[PDB]
Amino acid sequence: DCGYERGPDPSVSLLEASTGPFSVRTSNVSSSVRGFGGGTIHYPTNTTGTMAAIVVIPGFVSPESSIAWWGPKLASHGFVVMTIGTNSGFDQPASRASQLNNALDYLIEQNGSSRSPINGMIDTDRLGVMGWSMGGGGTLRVATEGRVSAAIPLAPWDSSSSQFRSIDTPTLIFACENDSTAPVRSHADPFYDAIPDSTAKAFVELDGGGHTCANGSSGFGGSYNDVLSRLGVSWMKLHLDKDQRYNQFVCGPNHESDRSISEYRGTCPY
Amino acid sequence: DCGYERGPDPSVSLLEASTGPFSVRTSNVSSSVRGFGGGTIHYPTNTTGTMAAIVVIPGFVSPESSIAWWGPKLASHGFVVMTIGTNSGFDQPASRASQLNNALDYLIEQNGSSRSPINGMIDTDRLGVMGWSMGGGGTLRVATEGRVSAAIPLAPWDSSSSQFRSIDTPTLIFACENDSTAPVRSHADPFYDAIPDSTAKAFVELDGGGHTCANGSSGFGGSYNDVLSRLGVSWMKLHLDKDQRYNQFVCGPNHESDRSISEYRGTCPY
Ligand SMILES: O=C(O)c1ccc(C(=O)NCCO)cc1
Repeated sequence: DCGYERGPDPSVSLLEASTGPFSVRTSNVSSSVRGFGGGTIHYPTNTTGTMAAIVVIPGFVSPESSIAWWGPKLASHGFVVMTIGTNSGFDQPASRASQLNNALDYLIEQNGSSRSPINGMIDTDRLGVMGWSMGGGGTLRVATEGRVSAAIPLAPWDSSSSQFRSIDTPTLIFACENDSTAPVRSHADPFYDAIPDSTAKAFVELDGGGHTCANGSSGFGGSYNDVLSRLGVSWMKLHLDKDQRYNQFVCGPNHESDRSISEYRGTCPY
Repeated sequence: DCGYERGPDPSVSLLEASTGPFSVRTSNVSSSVRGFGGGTIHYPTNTTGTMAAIVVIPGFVSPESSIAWWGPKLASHGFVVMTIGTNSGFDQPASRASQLNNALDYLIEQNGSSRSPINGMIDTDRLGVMGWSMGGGGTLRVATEGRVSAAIPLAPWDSSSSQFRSIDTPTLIFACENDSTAPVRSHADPFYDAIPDSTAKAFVELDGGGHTCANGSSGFGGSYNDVLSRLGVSWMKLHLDKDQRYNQFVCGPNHESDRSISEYRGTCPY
């Protein structure tokens, strides 16, 4: 109804393809950028119209590289995706939340900058956040604030869960079953549980996943890319683009029948 | 020569055994302990004489459990080993160094405490430190100080390497080949390189190892336990006990011919 739909009527095959329908380019953000540690703006080059913006933030002492897989992946599906680094690897979730916000602000700024290749490409109303570990805690925190329209914490790490009762943002938590850094039992699980059941939410625990299981990979350890692409892209399509054509990949499937998904929870329908 | 030798003339089989020659017990250290986040004192129960004390410290936002494997492992070979937690998961290497020192101090204190099961069991002159990731940075930092007689950083993470030119302590760095949290190229390798070649040192990169590869494991992913036990126990025996019977396991073998060791460097002979 909102007219943000882009690209073909999707298919699992489209979602699990190495890249989405759009060619992607990258634009550097120096670490001199205010409010975060720089990053890479990934954007599609053969789309029309404006598109939602997504910031993907790493976890503790982790560089952008840790979550960079998500940039081209999501951008290829019709999003401006800035994978970023943090001011310090030591940044805690609250700081990462602030930097997520700063990075979102930055994409909004760059959307209006003649020097940016995404100038005029972003519907700045339509903002998604993603983040690994402490960055996933930051993501969940940003998901409480009412600006972003989708949040995908990746193996989130945070220090308390009750703050996330304020999440009305559609939040898909990728959990890593065997996460020993942000153990599901003390992080992804209570964070997910804290989110109101009225919130569009999903808990996708990746079978056998260690702490990096939801970061994607382009070389070794790519075994979760299908579910990450399928659910993550659809999540962002569904909630950032209001693209109901992607609903069926997040609400409908028996996710746990996926060999890569050890546990699924969600509040379907959305 | 120093008379600290304990246990039988070793063999690889002894070193790679599930446990060393000694039964171990554990004694709890509440997190209320001053100067670190509590821990577990592992000590052998059917030993005679005093033994060196080892503190094993975890990395960022990691609990003692992350490195706990080393407690029983080393204790069973004739050491008092306290696996500890940190005050905060957010503690940085310098703080972990201080907590390593506090934990060492604590073992020295407990050695003189009628309430400690290791009272009178510790030769407080003979101190080893081990630590994972930022705890390994802390370990390397403590290794600069002149009090400890052996240091085993496990996939160490730290923010600068030049400080480690001050390491005269026998330092065995376990590196994890595919570490993406403390990339060998920017952590274990320059930390090892910074140590003077006059220092007894070793760099043991575990083949295919992720960031936890040097932490040990009981069942799930235990594929490095042999090299960790063989080289780690021998390191501590050699340098804490001056037990030259263990020298041949650290100086002599073609370490890289071990299928678990992707790279070895060292300053043999010691
Ligand atoms: O043992 C460590 O020092 C250590 C453990 C976990 C992290 C981490 O959380 N990495 C993912 C991003 O948060 C960093 C360091």
